[PDB]
Order: sequence, then structure tokens, then C-alpha cells
Amino acid sequence: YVPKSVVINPYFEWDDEDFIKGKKVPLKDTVIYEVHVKGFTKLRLDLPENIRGTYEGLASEQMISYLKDLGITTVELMPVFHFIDQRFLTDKGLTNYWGYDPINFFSPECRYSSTGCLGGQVLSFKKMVNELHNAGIEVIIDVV
Amino acid sequence: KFLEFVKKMIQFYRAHPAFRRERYFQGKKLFGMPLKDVTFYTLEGREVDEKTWSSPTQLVIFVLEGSVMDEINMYGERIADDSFLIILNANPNNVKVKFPKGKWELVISSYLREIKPEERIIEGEKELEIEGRTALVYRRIEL
Amino acid sequence: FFRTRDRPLRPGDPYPLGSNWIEDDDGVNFSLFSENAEKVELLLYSLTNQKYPKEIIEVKNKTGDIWHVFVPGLRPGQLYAYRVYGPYKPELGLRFNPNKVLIDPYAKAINGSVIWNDAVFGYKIGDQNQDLTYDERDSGEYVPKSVVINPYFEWDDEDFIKGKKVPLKDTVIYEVHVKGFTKLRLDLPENIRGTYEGLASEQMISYLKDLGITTVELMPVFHFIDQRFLTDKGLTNYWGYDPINFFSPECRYSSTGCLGGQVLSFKKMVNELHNAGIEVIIDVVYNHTAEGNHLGPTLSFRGIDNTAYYMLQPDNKRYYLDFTGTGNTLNLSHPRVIQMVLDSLRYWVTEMHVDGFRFDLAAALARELYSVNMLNTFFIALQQDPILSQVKLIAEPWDVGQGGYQVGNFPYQWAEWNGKYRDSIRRFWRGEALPYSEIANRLLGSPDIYLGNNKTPFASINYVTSHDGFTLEDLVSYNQKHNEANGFNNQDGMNENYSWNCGAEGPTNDQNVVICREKQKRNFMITLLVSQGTPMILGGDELSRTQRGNNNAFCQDNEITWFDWNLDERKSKFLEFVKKMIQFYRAHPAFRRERYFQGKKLFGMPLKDVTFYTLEGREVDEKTWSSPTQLVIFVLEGSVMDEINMYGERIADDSFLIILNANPNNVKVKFPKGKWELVISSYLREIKPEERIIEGEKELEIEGRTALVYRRIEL
Amino acid sequence: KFLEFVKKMIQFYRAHPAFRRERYFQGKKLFGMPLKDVTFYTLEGREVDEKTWSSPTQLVIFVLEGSVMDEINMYGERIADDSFLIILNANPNNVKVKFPKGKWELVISSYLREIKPEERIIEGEKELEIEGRTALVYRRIEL
Amino acid sequence: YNHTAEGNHLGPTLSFRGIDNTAYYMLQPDNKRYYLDFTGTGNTLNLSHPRVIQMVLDSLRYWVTEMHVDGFRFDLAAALARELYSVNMLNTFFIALQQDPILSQVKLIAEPWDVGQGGYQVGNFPYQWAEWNGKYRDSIRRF
Ligand SMILES: *[C@@H]1O[C@H](CO)[C@@H](O[C@H]2O[C@H](C)[C@@H](N[C@H]3CC(CO)[C@@H](O)[C@H](O)[C@H]3O)[C@H](O)[C@H]2O)[C@H](O)[C@H]1O
Ligand SMILES: *[C@@H]1O[C@H](CO)[C@@H](O[C@H]2O[C@H](C)[C@@H](N[C@H]3CC(CO)[C@@H](O)[C@H](O)[C@H]3O)[C@H](O)[C@H]2O)[C@H](O)[C@H]1O
Ligand SMILES: OC[C@H]1O[C@H](O)[C@H](O)[C@@H](O)[C@@H]1O
Ligand SMILES: OC[C@H]1O[C@H](O)[C@H](O)[C@@H](O)[C@@H]1O
Ligand SMILES: OC[C@H]1O[C@H](O)[C@H](O)[C@@H](O)[C@@H]1O
Ligand SMILES: OC[C@H]1O[C@H](O)[C@H](O)[C@@H](O)[C@@H]1O
Repeated sequence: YVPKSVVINPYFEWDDEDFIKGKKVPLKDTVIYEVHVKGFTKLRLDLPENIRGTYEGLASEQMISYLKDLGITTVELMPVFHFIDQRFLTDKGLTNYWGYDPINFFSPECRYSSTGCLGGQVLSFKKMVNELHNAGIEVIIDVV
Repeated sequence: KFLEFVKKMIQFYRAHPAFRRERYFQGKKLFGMPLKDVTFYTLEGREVDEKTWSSPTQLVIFVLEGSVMDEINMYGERIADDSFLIILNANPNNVKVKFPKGKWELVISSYLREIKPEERIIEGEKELEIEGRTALVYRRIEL
Repeated sequence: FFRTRDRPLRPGDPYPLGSNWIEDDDGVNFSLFSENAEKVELLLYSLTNQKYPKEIIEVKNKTGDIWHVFVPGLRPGQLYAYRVYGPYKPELGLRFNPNKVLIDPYAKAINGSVIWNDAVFGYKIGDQNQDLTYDERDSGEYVPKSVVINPYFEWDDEDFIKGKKVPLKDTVIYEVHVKGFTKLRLDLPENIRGTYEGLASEQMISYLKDLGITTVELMPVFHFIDQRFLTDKGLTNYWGYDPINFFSPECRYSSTGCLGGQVLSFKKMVNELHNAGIEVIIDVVYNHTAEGNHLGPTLSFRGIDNTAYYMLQPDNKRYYLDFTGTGNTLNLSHPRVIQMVLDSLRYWVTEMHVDGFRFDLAAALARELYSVNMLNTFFIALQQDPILSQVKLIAEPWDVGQGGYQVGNFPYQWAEWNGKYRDSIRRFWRGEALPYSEIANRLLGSPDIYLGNNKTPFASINYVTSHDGFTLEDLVSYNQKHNEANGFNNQDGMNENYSWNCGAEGPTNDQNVVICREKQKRNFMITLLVSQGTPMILGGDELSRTQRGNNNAFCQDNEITWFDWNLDERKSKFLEFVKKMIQFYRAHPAFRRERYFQGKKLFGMPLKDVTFYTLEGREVDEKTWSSPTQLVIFVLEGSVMDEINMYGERIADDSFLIILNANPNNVKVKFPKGKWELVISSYLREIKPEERIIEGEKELEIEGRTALVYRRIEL
Repeated sequence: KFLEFVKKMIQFYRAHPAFRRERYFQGKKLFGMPLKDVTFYTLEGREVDEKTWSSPTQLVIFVLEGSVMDEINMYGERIADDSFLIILNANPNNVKVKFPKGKWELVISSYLREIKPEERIIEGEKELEIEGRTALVYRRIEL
Repeated sequence: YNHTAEGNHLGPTLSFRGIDNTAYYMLQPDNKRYYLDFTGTGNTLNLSHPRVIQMVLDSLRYWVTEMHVDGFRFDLAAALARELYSVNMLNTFFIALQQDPILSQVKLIAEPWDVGQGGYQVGNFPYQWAEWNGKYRDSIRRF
């Protein structure tokens, strides 16, 4: 019944990475944009389904362009620590949508990964941050 | 049409240092200028006093002196902006505010209606009516 | 209700000109020259909506005569265009129309083309005071938008070809139309047919590698517009010789299109070519624009700053000096225009990795006000430039204006198109008898033309055919020009085509005719590829390409100009001939020379490096040399050449004997001493077993219209 | 002593953006501020009128308004400085000068003697004796 | 760049005079045995020749990319604009220099004149060009 832990290959090429590292958004000109990875883009038929409401969906041209337009500088994602659906929510045909119930502190929630679930959640995440930084956008994660 | 409003508001915030500050406003004149970096007025035309400052209200009105700011960048330059006049009216009814000296082009508001052609400037300490639940920002273009 | 200053901005930089994705400051830097404008507006558009500005920024900073702004948040891909305000006074040259949306003359990508519409003209069209009037219809929705780009491209295998490449001296040029090349090549999947990507495909790369050419000269690939008068005829600008921007590659050749993908699609093509050991020379139009004269549209330069850019009637300044014959001529005297042209050249060199340029209507670049000057500013700057001093420069040595015939007059480092060569050689085989001189000279790299200026046979670009005029097929397939499909009542195209039908006009069945044509084709081909200098093949003549006697198919974007790859016996058996001829030229130094032949014995040898004989067996004399002829015959002494390589070795070849007979009738030539195996000819028939050697000063009969090369294997 | 002085003076130049300008002072106010970025005065308070701008002079005096300059760094920030009051008496004799309104502080002069304590701070349109061949820079601490 | 140590005629023959005398030096157009002297040092380099112009520009680029100099102050800069007999500030040399990728980024200061006739060229210099202000020098001295 309990999911299994996955050993991973931590190698990821942060192309264009390193330069944003560097006189970025100071707190003083920052404008924060609190987003739910899924809710962001679930109903965005603008993208092909199956990246709707995932990381990959969040860091797409379409979306990146939106945020760039909107004019926000940093995005604060809701909890992305792998979390569980409380039973009392399950027994009601319900789910933990917000995610504020972490079970592990190092793994990104699998239910947002387009690639899933086996190692692809962390790969899918890194690309998203990479993609964002390339666009001059900070990332702040809600942390439980 | 609101999306458009949030976009333009954000751009406003970003284009203006007098709102992205690393230091607080004190209530005084700095650098030997004849103005305050900030000033809180009453509903006519009047700097706030110890009593009006403690007593409640639904109408806030305040002036930020772009030029007399104590904001320094990382290169040791001080950092002028423009002088603004923010008029916040939460009063359910309308009110009549008296503008402080100088001349005051309109920039932004709550009004969803065609901005009356007599609201787009204010001169000479004269005054103007403001529908309840309304926010207005003004830019002094001459003092 | 905001201001131009409630939007986050920076003052930006005057340099470079154009728009620059500055990764580090997450924004774009917009630079635009104009010394006459009173105000400038940056117009930002979006993918979807292109009828109106998404946003309007006013360029408020200006260092000297250069307005500059930096908008945060803009990245690559962002569409933009320019409004320019200023004085409108067509009497004085001032033609500012801020209603007219303009293209950034420094754009490296341009979105669509122009949707033709009166509103793009900035005078009232139907008005009686044409071009004196001031039309104030917004034209945004019709003019394509400039695209900001990401210049990063990984030139894999790039850097090494950079490096002892094709010297002008062993070069063999192949003039091609990117589209026409490969439109009718079902060998590739469609949608790269007639694009860059199509040009640099395995299939094609292998073709060129086979054919044996070393460098390819692409027709104009500067983003260009279709003249309205061509549009209003259901027609197109197929050739492209009407540029509107000097930095952007034409979108109509990009497979990826059109948004940034034209320049990406181009770079890959050059990359792909270099990997195959192939140079790239682009046809370049710098002498005129697509804005034509007055009455013409207002798209780019006319709006931004008309006083510059454009040569104006100095007494009027309302009309345009036109030495190009296309309505206007670029003011190559204004510092900013000289910079733009030069930038463009450097841009296409260091950025797009071009290897050389063929300048169209060169002379137009050496114009001051009414006079030609091969020593104008522009040329001298071009000559001292560290980057450009290294690339191949080739010239159409003439413009159309008065006194614009500049053959032999271009500064060193320039090769010029030899129009003497083409005309003469064409009239020689035709049948005409020219003085033995006028042809021997041609055959020897036109020393008379170029040796008076310290140039070498390199500088002479020899060619029989070209995009201008007939094809090689239609050069032996016609006497007059059949350009009725152009829709100018056949009132365009050169009248003198120095051509001949071989006794007809158009396609034929008469075998005696076809045979003639097939012969001549090989007479031409033997010549070009045996004359000193640098030979140019017209792309397709190895396919016997036909334009149905259209000698001016500039607007024919169709089957008329399409490459036809369907090869029967005849068409293909010739392909084989061009291949073997080219290989011959390449395998033999005695034809790829850095020095001219003098007429003497060198290095203490008993022979001449060259020798011109008569019809029997006899060195030419002062009189026979000046008197006409239709039979040229000459010996090149491989061994007694003054050719040194870069390592200081002199360079033997074999001794040849070229016999050119343009005489319509047969003749009997007496072979000079020694023994003379046959190699190549015009004969389509089984080579007679008594023609395959000649000994002992004896003699042989030669059918008229026939070329023969011989190799002395014993003396 | 001179070496030292040149040092201190170069250090001053480079401290204050009002002198390392990228654009020219205009003769007028700016950014809707009362004070004008640059002003010239005469012996007495009255601003340099017309014929006084043409007629010769052995005495120059002018006030730079650091807080109302049209100066923008490469980041789109208006710069500001201090407000300074230059006195250039090239005249060989002494002269009395009337400071403009504010309250001023002595920053540097060409005086080799110790500066009298009543030159260190001028106030309220007050007057000051200026020896001939003497140059003085002043900062307005209050207004 | 404006003149050589080979003086006029009667001068020595060391370098240019000897390599090409019709190329490097502005010769009296009526004589060509005498040297046009706009510098006062015997001779004048003629930056109207394609190879002369190339050498000066080569040199400039050499000291920049090779010696990592940050800019030049040209001595008698005006004599560099003499092309024919007069100062054309629109000459080939200056134009090539303006459009040059490398020299485009460096500093270019000028002695804005020469000893020549009508050589005084204060303020007429191309942009990015700065000028030694001779009028300042004098005015301030006299003040
Ligand atoms: C060298 O440069 C030439 C001019 O740019 C090229 O010209 C060829 O293409 C031109 C568009 C064409 N223009 C004229 C056509 C006609 C009638 O035939 C008129 O109606 C137009 O107004 C003219 O502009 C030239 O005739 C044609 O030769 C040349 O191909 C390049 O190699
Ligand atoms: C600018 O350029 C000037 C000339 O190159 C410089 O000139 C200074 O040095 C020169 C060598 C000197 N030459 C003359 C001296 C005299 C008499 O004093 C004559 O006998 C010579 O024949 C002259 O050539 C100049 O007088 C001197 O000012 C200047 O310093 C540079 O800034
Ligand atoms: O004026 C234009 C003409 O100039 C020269 O005569 C060229 O040789 C010719 O080909 C061209 O058409
Ligand atoms: O003006 C054009 C003519 O100039 C010269 O006479 C050339 O020799 C000739 O070939 C050319 O057609
Ligand atoms: O001709 C050269 C002279 O020109 C001017 O008179 C300058 O003021 C002077 O300093 C310079 O030496
Ligand atoms: O002798 C020096 C003077 O020479 C000329 O007259 C100049 O025009 C002048 O500005 C300069 O002061």
C-alpha cells in the first residue's frame, strides 16, 4: 500500500543556469505571485493536456509569456513536498489539493510530474526552474 | 478589462522607486530641502496633528516627495522620484478634499467611468469632490 | 490613464544599431538612427494581434543622431516596429509620416511581407498632387513586424574550415536560386523544397559534391518585397533584387518560418555546406531599395530619415537620383549609410558565416552626385577593414547611369564579372569573326582589361550564361527573347542576346538541329572551362535548364524557372560532360593560374609558356593577330609556367593544344611538332580512330563549330 | 599642504553627481519642484537679471539644486545630489555677499588662514565678507 | 598622426619619404616638390590616401586590441581632417573611424585645431569625440 522510495541520478544540466546568479531580484523591487502548480494550468487548453496542471505546464512558453506580461518577478509555488491525502478526505471522495501535509521533505510531489513519478518528478521540476530563470523569474516554494 | 488594470498598476509600482524603498519614510525635511519626504493631510487641506492622527477615519491622504527621499542605490547615488499625492477614500459617501499647493495631473483611479475632464488636473490649493469608495493617485507637475 | 514614465525603462545604448537581446539585464536594447526625426515611438506587438501596438513606448533618449531605449522584460521573439515623426515637405525632401509604421532597418528577422494597400504610401494615391500630399491612414496592419532574435548558434565543425579554403584561383562558381534549386525536387519531402534547409540537404550537398563545384553563389537573400505592379498582375518578385532590409534573410525561403527561424534556418545551411567543404557567396543589393522613387511606398528608410539613405536631385530634393533603374539609389555618401552597409557586410560575415559577396550593379556604390569614383569613402573603408579584407569581393562592374561602365576599375581584392568575355565568346561561336586578339585575350583571362590595374586572372569572372539573360539551353535555342509571360507586352529584357537558334526558334524535332545545339553547348562548356580566370556555372545548365526563351524571368516564380530534375538521355548525358570538364579544369594548374602567360621562353627553356598558331602551322604575326578569325589555336606549356605555390615551388603541368573552330564550315589544321593524344571535344559522334593521335606536324580535318583539346605526350 | 588639498578636492568632485553630469543644467525648475536646478546670483540676493548676464563681472555666484537635476543612470534612476552654493570672487578687493534664503554650511574654500567660525554657517539672507581672489563652496543644510 | 619627423624637403630620408613620397605626404599640388605644412613641423600626412588612412586606423586598432589602450587624445586633430586644402570634418578617415567596430568603443579626445589656415575647429568634431576646451583654459585664467 505504501509507495516505494526511488534512488535517483542527480545529474542535471542547468543550461543558462549559472549566470542568473548574480544581481537578481532584490526583495525591494520584488512582486510576488502565489500559484498552485496544478490549478495554474489544468484548465489551460492552450497547452496540450498532460502538462496541464504540472510543473512542465507551469514553465511553458504560453505561461512564461503570461507571467512576463503580467509583470511579476517571482513566483511562490504552493507546497510541492510529496504529500499524502488524509484518509478522512479520501473517505469523502475528496483530495488534499493544497498539499500542506508533507510526508517527505526532499521529494517533489509526484502528482504534478508530467514524466511521472519514477524519477521524472525531480527531472520535471528542475527543467521548470531552469526555464523560469532563463526568463528572469525567481522561485519561492511554500514549505511545511 | 481588470487584468489590464493589474498589469498597468504593477508596471506603475515597478517604474517608481518611491514605492520600492530600502528605508522607511521619516516625517521631516532631508538634505536641506524645503519639503517633507512624506506628509499626511486632512480632508481639507491640512497637515495631521497629534489628535487627528490618533482619531479614526475613512479618508487617508498623503504626499510622497520623490526628490527628498533618503534612498541610496548600491553605487551610493541618492534616488529621486516624482512627487505623488495618494487620496484614499473608504467613506461610503462622497467627500470634498482640498489639494495642497501646486499642480496635480491625474494618474490612475478607481473610477470605471469616463474621467471627468475637470478631474484630470488640480491647481492652486483648490478642491474636488470624490465619490465614496475611491482611490486616486496624483503627480505634481508644478509647484 | 498613465504616462510614458509610469513604465519601467532604461536609457539604453546607441550601439549596436537595431535591437539586442541583453540576457543579463533581462531586456532588449532598441537603437535607431535618425538625424532628422523630431520624435520616435517604439511599437510592441504580440503574436496574435498585429493590427495594433500591444504597447507604445516613446524613445526619449538620443545620443547624437541615435535614439535609444531599453525595455525590461522583452526577450527574443518579440515583434516590434517604428513610428517616426518629423517635418513633412516633399518639396524639400522631408517625407515624415508618423501614421506610417516603419521597419527597423537593422532587424535581423522580418515577420511577413507587405499586404499591398493604398495606406502604405504616406501620400494620397488617387490624388492629383501625388506624393506632394499627406495621407494619414494608419498602415500598421499591412506592414510586417521586425523580430528581436537570439543570435546564439552553435557552429559545430564550424571553426576549422577557417583555414586554407578555396582560393579564388581554383574556385568554380555555381549560381543558384535557393527556391528554384529544389522546389521540383520530390527527392526531398516537400516543405523544404525551395528553402535554405532544402539547399543544404544530403541529396543536394551530394549533388554539388558530385558536380564538382567549390563555391555556391545564392541569389538575393536579403528580405525583399514584391513590387505592387508585379502583384497587380498575379505575379511575384522571384529573383529578389528588391531588398527592404539588409540584415534579415528572406522569410519566403525559411522552412521553420518566419519568426526567427529564417536566420536559424540559414545558419544551419551554411554550417551544413562548410562541413562539406563548400564556400558561400551571396548576391548583394546595396545600390537601391524596394521603396522605389516618389509615388512609391513608405516602409522603412523613407520614413525614418529620407534626407539620408537616398540620393536626391540636389536642385529639387523632391525626386530621386536613379542610377540603378529601380526608382531610387542608396546614398553611399552618408556616414550612417556607409556604416549600415558595412555593418551588414560584417554581420553576414562573422554572424551568418558568408564567405563572399557578389555586388549587384556595383558602380552604383561608387556614385557621389552625378559622377563615379572608385575611390569614394565607402570602398576605402571596406578596403581597410580587418574582417572584410579577408572575404571574397565580386562586382557587377557597371550601373545603368551615364558613365557607369567600370570594368577594370575596382580596387584590388575585387573580382569583377567579365561582360567582355561573355559577349565576345558568345559572338565567337555564334559565327561572328573577331580579331584573333579579341579572343586570345579573352581565352587568357583578359590581361588587357585587368593587367592595367595590377590585378590577376582571378579578378576575371568568366561566364557564358547567367540569371541575367538566356540560359545555356536557350542561348542555343533562340534568336529573340520571349518574355511575354512577364506581362510587359514583351517590352523588357536585353534585345541583343548574341544568340542563335541553330536554325529555328523554340523546341524542335529536327535531329540536325538538336545535334547543333548539343555541340554548341559543349563548345561553350569547353571554352569557359579552359579559359584563364575564374569560371562561373549558371545553376542548372548542367541540366540544360530552360526558361522557354524568357531572358528576363525575374518575376517568374513557377515552372519556368523551377529546376527540372527529370533527365532523359540527352539532358543527362550532358550533365556527365560538365562533370568531366570541371574535373579536367580542376586537375590541371595550367588553367588555375595566379599569374598571366607572357609570350616568351622562361627559366631558360626552349619553349614558350604559350603560343598562338594559325590554321596551318604557324605562329601568329602582328597582322594576323589584329585581323579577325573564327579559328583559334594555342599551346600552353605546362612545364614552362611561372606559377609558384605558397611554398615557393614552381608548378609544372602537361602541354596542351586547344583548337577552337567557330567557322561554320570545316577546316584543315596543321599540328605543330610532336605527338598529340586526344582529350575532350565537341564531337557527339564516335571519335574517328584517326583523330585520337597526331604526329609529325601533319594535319587533320575539323567540322565547323567544334572544340578540341590535345595533350602532347612526346616532342 | 597643496597635495593634500588637491586630493581632498578631487575626492569631492567624484563624491557628488551634480558635477559629473551627463546632461546640461536648464535655467528652469524640473519635476514639478519649486527650486530650479541651477541659479546664478549677484552680490545681493536678487537673481541674475538680463543686462547683468551680459555686463562684465569679477564675481560669480550660483546654486546647484542637487535634488532637481535631470540626471539618469544606466538603470533609469534619477540621481539627486546635495544642493551647493558656489562663490567665485576673482575681484582683488574684498566684497560682501548676501546668501539666498536657506541655512548654509562651509564645505571648502581657498582660504589659507583658519576659517573664522562665523563663516562656517550662514543663515537667513545674512551677509559675509569675502576677501579678493577667493573661491567658496557651500551646502544648504536647511531651508 | 598628423605629421612625421621627416620634416619638409631638406629633411632626412628615413621611412616614408623613401618608401613612397607621393603617397604619405601632402604635397603642394602645383609643385609636389614642396610639402604642404598644416602642422608647423615641416610636413603633413595626407589622410586622403587609402593606404595612409589604413595605416593610421591599423595603428589605432593595434594599440587598442594589442596594447590594451583605452583611448587616444589626438594632437592637432584638425590637421587630420585636412583633405584637399581645408578642414572637411566629413572626411574618409573620420568616417571609417566612426563605423569601426573596435574603435567604436574607445575614447577619442582632440586638440580641436592646428597651426593651419582656418584650422581652429573647436566644437566641430564628430561625436564620441571629446575636445580640449581651449576657451575654458583661457577664460578661467583671465577671470
Ligand atoms: C542587378 O540589379 C538589377 C536592378 O536591381 C536587377 O534587375 C532585374 O530586376 C528588376 C526588378 C527589373 N526592374 C525593371 C522592370 C520593369 C520592366 O521590365 C519596370 O516596370 C520596373 O519599374 C523596373 O524597375 C530589371 O529590369 C531586371 O533586369 C538585376 O537582375 C541584378 O542582377
Ligand atoms: C601638439 O603638436 C605639436 C607639434 O607636433 C607639439 O609641438 C611642440 O614640439 C615641437 C617639436 C615644437 N616644434 C617647433 C620648434 C621650433 C622653435 O621653437 C622650430 O625650430 C621647429 O622647426 C618647430 O617644429 C613646437 O614648437 C612645440 O610646441 C605640441 O606640444 C603638441 O601638443
Ligand atoms: O546600362 C546597363 C548596361 O550596362 C553595361 O553596358 C552592361 O555591359 C550591360 O549588360 C548593362 O545592361
Ligand atoms: O558603354 C558600354 C561599353 O563600354 C566600352 O566601350 C566596352 O568596351 C563595351 O564592351 C561596353 O559595351
Ligand atoms: O595654432 C595653434 C594654436 O591655436 C589657438 O591659438 C590655441 O588657443 C593655441 O593654444 C594653439 O597653440
Ligand atoms: O590666436 C588665437 C585665436 O585664433 C583664431 O582667431 C580663433 O578663431 C580664436 O578662437 C583663437 O582664440
